[PDB]
Amino acid sequence: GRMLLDILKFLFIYCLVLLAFANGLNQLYFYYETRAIDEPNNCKGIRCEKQNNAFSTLFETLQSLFWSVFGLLNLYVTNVKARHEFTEFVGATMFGTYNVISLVVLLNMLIAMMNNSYQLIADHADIEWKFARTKLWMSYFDEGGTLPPPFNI
Amino acid sequence: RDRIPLQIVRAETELSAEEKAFLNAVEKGDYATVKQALQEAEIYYNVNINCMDPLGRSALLIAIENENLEIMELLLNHSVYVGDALLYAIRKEVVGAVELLLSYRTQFSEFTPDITPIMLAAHTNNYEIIKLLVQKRVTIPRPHQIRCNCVECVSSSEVDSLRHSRSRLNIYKALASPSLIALSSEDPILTAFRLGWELKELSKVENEFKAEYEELSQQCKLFAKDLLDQARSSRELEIILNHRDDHSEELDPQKYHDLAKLKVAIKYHQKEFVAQPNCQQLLATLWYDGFPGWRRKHWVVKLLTCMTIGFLFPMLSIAYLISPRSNLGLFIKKPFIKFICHTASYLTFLFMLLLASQHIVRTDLHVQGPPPTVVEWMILPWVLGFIWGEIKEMWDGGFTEYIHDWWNLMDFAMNSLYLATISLKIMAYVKYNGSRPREEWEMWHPTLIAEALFAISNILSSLRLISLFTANSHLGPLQISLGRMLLDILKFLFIYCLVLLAFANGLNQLYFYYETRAIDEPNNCKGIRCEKQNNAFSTLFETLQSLFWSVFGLLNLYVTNVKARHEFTEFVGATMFGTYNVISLVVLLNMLIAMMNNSYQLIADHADIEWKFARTKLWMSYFDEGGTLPPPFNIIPTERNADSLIQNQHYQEVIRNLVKRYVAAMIRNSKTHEGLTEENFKELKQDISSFRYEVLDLLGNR
Amino acid sequence: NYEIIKLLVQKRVTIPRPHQIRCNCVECVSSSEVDSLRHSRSRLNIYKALASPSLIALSSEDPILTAFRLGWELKELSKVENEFKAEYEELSQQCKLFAKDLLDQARSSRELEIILNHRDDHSEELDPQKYHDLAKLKVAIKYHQKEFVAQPN
Amino acid sequence: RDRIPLQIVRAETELSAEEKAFLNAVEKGDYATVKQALQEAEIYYNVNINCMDPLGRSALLIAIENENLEIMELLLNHSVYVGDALLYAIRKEVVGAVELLLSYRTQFSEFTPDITPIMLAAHTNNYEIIKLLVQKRVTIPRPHQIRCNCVECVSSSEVDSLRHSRSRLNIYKALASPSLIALSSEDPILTAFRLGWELKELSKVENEFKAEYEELSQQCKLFAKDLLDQARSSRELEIILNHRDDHSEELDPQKYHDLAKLKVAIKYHQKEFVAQPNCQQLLATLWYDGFPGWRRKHWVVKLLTCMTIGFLFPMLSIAYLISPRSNLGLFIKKPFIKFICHTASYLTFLFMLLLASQHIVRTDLHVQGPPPTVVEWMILPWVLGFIWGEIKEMWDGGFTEYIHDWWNLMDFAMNSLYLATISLKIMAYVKYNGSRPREEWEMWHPTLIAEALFAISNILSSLRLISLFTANSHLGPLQISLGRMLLDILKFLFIYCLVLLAFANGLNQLYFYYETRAIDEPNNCKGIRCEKQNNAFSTLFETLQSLFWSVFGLLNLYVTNVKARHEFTEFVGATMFGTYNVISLVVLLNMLIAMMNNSYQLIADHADIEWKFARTKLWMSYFDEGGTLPPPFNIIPTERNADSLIQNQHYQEVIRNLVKRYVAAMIRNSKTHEGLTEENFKELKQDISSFRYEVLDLLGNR
Amino acid sequence: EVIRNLVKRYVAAMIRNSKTHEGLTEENFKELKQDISSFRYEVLDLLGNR
Ligand SMILES: Cn1c(=O)n(CCCO)c(=O)c2c1nc(OC1CC(C)(C)N(O)C(C)(C)C1)n2Cc1ccc(Cl)cc1
Ligand SMILES: Cn1c(=O)n(CCCO)c(=O)c2c1nc(OC1CC(C)(C)N(O)C(C)(C)C1)n2Cc1ccc(Cl)cc1
Ligand SMILES: Cn1c(=O)n(CCCO)c(=O)c2c1nc(OC1CC(C)(C)N(O)C(C)(C)C1)n2Cc1ccc(Cl)cc1
Ligand SMILES: CC(C)CCC[C@@H](C)[C@H]1CC[C@H]2[C@@H]3CC=C4C[C@@H](OC(=O)CCC(=O)O)CC[C@]4(C)[C@H]3CC[C@]12C
Ligand SMILES: CC(C)CCC[C@@H](C)[C@H]1CC[C@H]2[C@@H]3CC=C4C[C@@H](OC(=O)CCC(=O)O)CC[C@]4(C)[C@H]3CC[C@]12C
Ligand SMILES: [Ca+2]
Ligand SMILES: [Ca+2]
Repeated sequence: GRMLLDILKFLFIYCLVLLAFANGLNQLYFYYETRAIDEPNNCKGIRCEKQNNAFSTLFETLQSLFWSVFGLLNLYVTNVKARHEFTEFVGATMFGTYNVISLVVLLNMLIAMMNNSYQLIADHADIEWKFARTKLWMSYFDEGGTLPPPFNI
Repeated sequence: RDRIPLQIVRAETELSAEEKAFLNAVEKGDYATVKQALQEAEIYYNVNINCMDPLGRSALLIAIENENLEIMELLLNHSVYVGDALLYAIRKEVVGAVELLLSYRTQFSEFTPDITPIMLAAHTNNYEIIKLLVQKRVTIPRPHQIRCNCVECVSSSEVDSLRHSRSRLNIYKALASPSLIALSSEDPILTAFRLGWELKELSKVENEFKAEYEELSQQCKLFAKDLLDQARSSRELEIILNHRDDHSEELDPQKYHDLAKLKVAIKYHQKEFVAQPNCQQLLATLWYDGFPGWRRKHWVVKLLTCMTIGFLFPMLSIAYLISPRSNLGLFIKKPFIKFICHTASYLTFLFMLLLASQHIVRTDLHVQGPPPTVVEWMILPWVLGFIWGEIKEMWDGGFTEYIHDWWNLMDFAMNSLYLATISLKIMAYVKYNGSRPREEWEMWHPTLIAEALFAISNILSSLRLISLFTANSHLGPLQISLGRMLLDILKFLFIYCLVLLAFANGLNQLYFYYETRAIDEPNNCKGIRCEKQNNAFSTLFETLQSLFWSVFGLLNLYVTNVKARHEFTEFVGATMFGTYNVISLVVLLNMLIAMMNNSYQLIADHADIEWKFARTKLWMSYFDEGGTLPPPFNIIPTERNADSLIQNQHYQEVIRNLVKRYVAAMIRNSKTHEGLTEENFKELKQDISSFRYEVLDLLGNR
Repeated sequence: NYEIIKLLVQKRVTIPRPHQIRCNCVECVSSSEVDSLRHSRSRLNIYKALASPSLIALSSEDPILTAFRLGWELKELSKVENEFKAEYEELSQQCKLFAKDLLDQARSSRELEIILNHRDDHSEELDPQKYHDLAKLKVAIKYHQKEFVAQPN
Repeated sequence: RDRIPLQIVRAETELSAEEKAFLNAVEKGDYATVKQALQEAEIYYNVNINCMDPLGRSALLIAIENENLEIMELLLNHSVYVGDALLYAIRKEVVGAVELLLSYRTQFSEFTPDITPIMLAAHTNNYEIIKLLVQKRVTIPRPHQIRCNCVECVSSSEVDSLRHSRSRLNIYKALASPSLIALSSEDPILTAFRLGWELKELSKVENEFKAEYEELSQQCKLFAKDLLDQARSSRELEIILNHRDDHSEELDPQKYHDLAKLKVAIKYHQKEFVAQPNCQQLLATLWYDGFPGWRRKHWVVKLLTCMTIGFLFPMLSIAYLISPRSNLGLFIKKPFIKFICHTASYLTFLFMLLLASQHIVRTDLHVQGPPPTVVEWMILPWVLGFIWGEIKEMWDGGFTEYIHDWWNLMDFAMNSLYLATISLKIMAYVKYNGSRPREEWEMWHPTLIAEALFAISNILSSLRLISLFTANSHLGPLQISLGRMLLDILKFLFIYCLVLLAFANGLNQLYFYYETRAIDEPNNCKGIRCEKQNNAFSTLFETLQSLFWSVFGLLNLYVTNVKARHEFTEFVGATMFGTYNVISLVVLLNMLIAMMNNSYQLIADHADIEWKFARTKLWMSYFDEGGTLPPPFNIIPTERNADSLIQNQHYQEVIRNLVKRYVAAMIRNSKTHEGLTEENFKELKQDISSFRYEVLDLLGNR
Repeated sequence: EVIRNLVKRYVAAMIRNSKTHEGLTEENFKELKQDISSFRYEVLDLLGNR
């Protein structure tokens, strides 16, 4: 729980990166949005068996970039029906650049910072835990909440 | 053959037994015995007063070694050979012995031939001894510039490179001595700034002795920081930081005009000097000019204040034009208020970038040369201000310094892409006059290119916001540390680049025979971006992309199969792909993690000073009154030596007090810092021995 | 130095009382106007004297309570006065150590019971539903005296 | 109210001015002044000889403080109050003062009431002072057992828990003193073994003071190791390591019967003692009995030699059965030779496991009750030997000690699975007497269960080989360190298990409404192991598997959709899955990496000593005569007081010399180990002051 | 009463803990040297047959 405060700071930089690339990808792909009736099985989005419309809207784009962190977004979502070769390559390069920044650079930077921060936290773990356990114990010394929730009403 | 006989291989001349006892008396402190032996040496001529043990230490060196001044005079009175005794006395740091040797008037030495009494005294950093020598009109050779091709510099390195390098380092060790700088430097702070900067550059040219020069440079930086630590009042700090070394060159208006010495420290990269708490405290007062109690305010009132100022940025900008001298027109000039207004004027620009794709008009997807939309028109004035502001710096700051900042590279690319989008949009508007279905557009249609260029600029514009993390106490230190880790990562990418090319060449060499046509692929799609990936290694360009995507696991294994089903070829190609995965994902990826962890540990101990230096540069960029208006509004159209002489007199008085306090503190800090050594124990023992012999001498008839 | 401090205290000496951290009085504002550097250094010098374990042991009616409050006040000061945060954090740590070291000198369970159950003249009304004892231990928890609470005894 | 008035809150009784000067004379070393003041106080009664300085130090304590023995006798001769002076003299460690106080023989004290002169002397670990007190018939209280419920232990704990805990720790600090053990222990090595082991157990029960007891235990382990370091010949080392503390055991002919003290050290976990280089060197000589020059041989001849003996294991085992006394029948008894034969006999078993699936007989996949094949028949004797060997440890080693070793848990599971396979195979052979297509077999067909159980045993059998890495110098240290990291990882899996259950419950609670039938799924396949994954969160059991597989990225995103296409439900379920991925893969996974990196750094400190201890246990298991035959061949069917007294006499003589050498070394190591303190500077200053005053008594003129 | 005893024990321990600091400085060497010099001068001042 002491390592979570440091992790939260790093999540500020990643959010800026996610928004920067989400805006760029949506700005490029929103022209080619298709309708659900025109998709196989009538399913629209990235939660379909055949993912589509990954970057059609900003809300959808943010989810697509989130899921690519875990490798659940297929590469073929960067293609459009009209097969505009230059547009598809540019969109795939934005997606590729985002993957490098988030998974090769930012992910490892968080690991390095976590390792350094855990070393400092580890030398005060005993005193910190004992203080926490003392608060836990003292909350049961009082005779106010003796009855558990089932019987306290 | 079963025993190793040991003998003296390089034998020196042996010392007589009479001399052995004579030297033992000097070590014991036996003044009476030494005096008599000297008396005998004047008549008998049996013992050699100038006798030296193979170690080279004569009686004079032994007398200096024990700090026994009374005996040393005894030997000096007897005309003993001096030679290099002054250097030994200076090294021992015995003020009494140095004065005696100064008042007095193929051998082996412990010092190189280039060492002089003044240079060695500066190496020891002894204020008292350095003052004694400087009072006797001493000088030190001036080292030539680092990149010098004169006859002396070239010839000296030709005759003896080893001696030439050592002589130069000895001179710089003396010049970098804090005691010498405090004593002989007219402006010790400026001297430490320039000397430390020069040493850092020398540590790069002199690859072999980089560590030595880097320690001297660090020593100069510490001295300037420690001098500033001795300031005792705000008036003293103001005098030091606002001092201008020269006044002849005219100072152009529109600039801050103050903190001249602080700006010099920033130019020389004096991070410790800039990060000094008293210097930082003064800067915060100027930065928060309109908020006397900013630090005392709750984090909620601070946030509420920021939003109110930001939403009012359009109104404050208008006031600065309509009535610059009015009460409202002066708020924008406060550095922190101006910073919020610029940030607000940039957040509005980024918000409109989102609105570019949030609004869609049906039937407008097919206009080949569409004119600017509503959002584009509002964005246009912002872009012109951004381009105008960047050119305003190229003609003002200079080409050289601009490119050094990495954030300026992103500003140049962002503005170039925005200019290309506008020109491309104009060509499409003129070349086409109707609407055609987008499916029939060519690959390089101008409208398609403009849309791609515009989208790339949007990513760069959003990423620019990260530079604002420097202003925050929580995010700034982390953001600065992250940028320091990127240079180490860039070196690692060199090894991975060669690995990627090596395997890309091998895989393409194996698979290019089996390239197929798009007409023969399902859905008529060729490449790895299709639903059914194919032709992964058909061409070198495609192969490089396939290996890049496999780093993230987005390349399926079945791409290693060919239609003809050549079993041996497919297995070899899959083994190349497998070997590449092992090298890049199991070995190289983990090596980068290990290297990053080690490098972050070192960076973490200097994060505070590095961030404060970065934030100081951010603050100072808003002190000037040049770029007050944010981008949206920045395009709308007898004898005067008395002041300089007095300003210099006050600076000299403050410098005099700072040196006095610093010298006392350093003399104080030595007596309570380090423990004893054998030299102290030997000296204490000799004191008792000398006292014992002298007391025993007062006796009767023997 | 305990011996020297006793000599001076016996001669009717006094120390200036520092104003609260968030003070807007004429003296605090005016002094910070004429000389901010001297004002900051003067305040730190006073707190260095007040945080001295020897002075607290000699002149404090309740040294344990004084160390609790003084150390807590210094921790808050290290936030407002961020330029000299390290100096104030070291003083706060020094106060925490003194209270813990005083508790280390207890030689019997009766002595420990007396110290930990002491009420600083509360009077007032105590809730029967609450826990009556360990008044000083609860004060230590309130001031975040983790080393004091984690003491083995 | 703007000033804090400082006053003495707890004021003590003031000391008169006459007493203040009297104490100053003692500190100065002024013997003459002290003598007059004491003599004057015998008549005038103006000064108090026992003047209690508020600090509690009287003149006697000041005299002891400066080690001024002559003055000490001056005050003692005057009948000054002694009180607790002996403890102060003992703490100062001044032998002269201690003898003086011993010879003649509520106030504030610096010592708790339980401290006695002998206990405090042992705390200081001063051999000379401890000998003086022990010679005067002193005793120390015996601490009760760790878990004692007697009236005294319970009453003391309730009466004063704080004092009871402190008293017990003080006693153990005295008993753990190396000087006291060397002086008063009949068998110092055995005493250090038991005392250190007892302290380690106490550090767990008394968890509040765990660090204190762990340091005492480490101190006992070091003392035994340091005693062994003083051995100067192989004969001395042999006597120490082969000493039997007690007799009448009658031993066991199957047992090794030698290295009795080494076995005791292993039992008490004396890793440093076992890892001593001289102890290790002796063990290697026994381990390599048949190879006098094993270390001098090239790594190729070693490897070539190992294969030769390994391939010859079948006939070496036969020779030991036919002619045990023959030349060839004695080779198998050498520990290293026996280890290779057992390893070879196990590698053969693993090779046959591979052959189980390498031979496939067409038309034999449908026999319901098939009999054992060729490979199975050969494997059978190996399995019976393995089961027989493990049961042989039940009756020999005992139930309790077997379960301690984690490798025995894998041996038990492996043998149980093999037994279940044999019984299941027998039932199928008897129940079914024909052939039937395997497609119609039921889910729980006995033949199918036997095949699964057999395959699981094969994995466990192969993993057993990892335990052989301990014998290698390169792999053993790493394998041991890896096993030490598994206990820290197991704690982490507790937090992940809670997270997995929390999200599994939430996801199943949301998706169980939309469960579909296998008939309605494509290919009639239901679950996440189908080509088109479905019903991922239909049941709790399925949900747990789905979340497990998503850790490796094997669960597709489309499993979050339901047939009815309830948009809000699908988004909520996908957000639960997304939140779980963040917590487990971005947060918890990295936290484990950080924890592992920190724990591995500490483990690497003791890798060598830990591996050597593990390898010693491996070697000793082959010294015995019991399990000589590998599993394949292991199933085929007066008065000694005089000899024990001499063995004890030799041990005592060696122990006497080891203590003498150890005591001198420790007395030697102190005079060069630690630097000077303030007490040394004060002592030196007082010496000069005393000399100055004494000399000044004889004033020739004034 | 308890506070009084705790302070007495604490003060003694801190005064004790400094004398065993295990360190020396130049100011101690200077003081020790000066003691011998002062003693030497005082003894020498009482000269005999001049
Ligand atoms: C960001 N990025 C990307 O988006 N794609 C997908 C494009 C659309 O499919 C790529 O293929 C792509 C790419 N960075 C690429 O190389 C970089 C990769 C990283 C890890 C940053 N290091 O280490 C260096 C050494 C700088 C090489 N490559 C592969 C590539 C290289 C040359 C050529 Cl000519 C073609 C492809
Ligand atoms: C590079 N490489 C590869 O390309 N393939 C794909 C071939 C085409 O499908 C493989 O299967 C393949 C492979 N390295 C393999 O083992 C290595 C893996 C690493 C991580 C380098 N360590 O740890 C060692 C211990 C050296 C084993 N194996 C598996 C394998 C092993 C034996 C046999 Cl007989 C067959 C396969
Ligand atoms: C848990 N989680 C998730 O389940 N999904 C899938 C939903 C169903 O598809 C998401 O898309 C999703 C998500 N956390 C998201 O951002 C998080 C990412 C992390 C690194 C955890 N940091 O630190 C914070 C600051 C908490 C933001 N995003 C992306 C997103 C963002 C905004 C919007 Cl409006 C829409 C999506
Ligand atoms: C509307 C879309 C385009 C997103 C806009 C971006 C904002 C969500 C964030 C991203 C980074 C933020 C900035 C990050 C850092 C700072 C420095 C911060 O500095 C201070 O004045 C506080 C210093 C301190 O308290 O130590 C003020 C807010 C600001 C400009 C933040 C303002 C809000 C920003 C621009
Ligand atoms: C699944 C099976 C069929 C394949 C694996 C078996 C062998 C390829 C390897 C795996 C581990 C090896 C063992 C690992 C460690 C050792 C200890 C090693 O010890 C020594 O005698 C050398 C000590 C040193 O030189 O320091 C001797 C070989 C041996 C038994 C090795 C023998 C060969 C083994 C069994
Ligand atoms: Ca710029
Ligand atoms: Ca076993």
